[PDB]
Amino acid sequence: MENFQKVEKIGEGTYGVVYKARNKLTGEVVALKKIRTEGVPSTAIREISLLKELNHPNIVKLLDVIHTENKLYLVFEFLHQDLKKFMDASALTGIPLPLIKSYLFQLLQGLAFCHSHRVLHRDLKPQNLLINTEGAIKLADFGLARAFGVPVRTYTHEVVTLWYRAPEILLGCKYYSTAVDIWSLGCIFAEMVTRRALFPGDSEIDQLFRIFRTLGTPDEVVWPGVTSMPDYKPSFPKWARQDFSKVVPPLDEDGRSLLSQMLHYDPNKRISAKAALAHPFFQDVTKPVPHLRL
Ligand SMILES: CCC[C@@H]1CCc2[nH]nc(C(=O)NN)c2C1
Repeated sequence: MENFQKVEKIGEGTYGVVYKARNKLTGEVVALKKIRTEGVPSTAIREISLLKELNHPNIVKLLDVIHTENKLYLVFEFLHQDLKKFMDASALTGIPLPLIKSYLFQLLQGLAFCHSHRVLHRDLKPQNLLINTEGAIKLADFGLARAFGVPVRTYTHEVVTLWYRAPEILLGCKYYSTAVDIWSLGCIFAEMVTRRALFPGDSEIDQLFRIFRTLGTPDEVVWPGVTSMPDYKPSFPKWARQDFSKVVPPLDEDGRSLLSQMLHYDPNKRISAKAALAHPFFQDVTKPVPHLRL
C-alpha cells in the first residue's frame, strides 16, 4: 500500500502479516493484513468482499479489500490488544468473573449475528478475539476460513492451533455447521475461567483424545452417526466422562451448565449462540471495564 504509513508490525496471522497503519487521507488508524500464488482464486475475493457488509459491534469491521499485484490486503478496524495477550497478562490474578461473563455474552452476540447471516468463523481462538478499553470484545477474521480454508501451518510455518477445534472437524466432517464456533467459544470460556487451555492438543489425535478423556469417548448414544464419521476408528480408547465440577473449578452451576451445552458432542444438539444468550448464566451480566496498560 502506498497511502498507508505503517506504524508497526502488530503480528503474524494465519494468512499474512498484520501491520498497524495510518490512512493518510482519513487519518484513521487501522490493522492492515497483507496476504499472498497462482493468481489467487477470485472466488475468495468475492466471498471476502461480501464480508464488508457483515457489520456488528462485536465483529471487527472489515473496512476494505484490495487485490493488487499478487497480494490481497484486508483493511480492518484497529483494537489495541487480543484476548490471548490479556489472559497471559491476567494469569497471576485471573480475569474477574463479571468480565469473563461480559466477554462471553458479547462474543455470543457476535456469533448470533454472523450465524443468522449464514457466516461461520471456523477458527476462533483467543488470538483473534480483540478487546478495547471500553470493555468491548470483538471477533476478528470471521469468514476468512470459508475463503482460504484453515491450513496446517501459517504463512510463517507456525502450527495453527488445534486447541479450539470441534470434534466433528477432527473426525472428518465435510460440512461445518455454526456449532463449530460454539465449541471453540466454549473452550475459550473454560480457558478464561481456569487460566489454562481446556484441550491443549499437539496433534490431531492428541487433540481428539484430550477431548475424549474429559468428555468421554463419544458413542452413538450421545452422538448419533459418530461411528460413521470419516476418521472415526472403533479402536479409539474408551474413556469415561469427567464431572464439570472438576473441569472448570470454581465456576458456578449456571456457568457449568452453559459450558456443558456449548460442548455437547452432537453438533445438532450443541446450544446455539441465540439460545446461549438467554441462558440463566447471563441473568446478572454487566459490562465491566478491564484494566488495560497500552
Ligand atoms: C487475528 C489477527 C488479525 C486481526 C485483524 C483485526 C485487528 N485489529 N486490530 C488488530 C491487532 O492485532 N491490534 N493489536 C487486529 C489483528
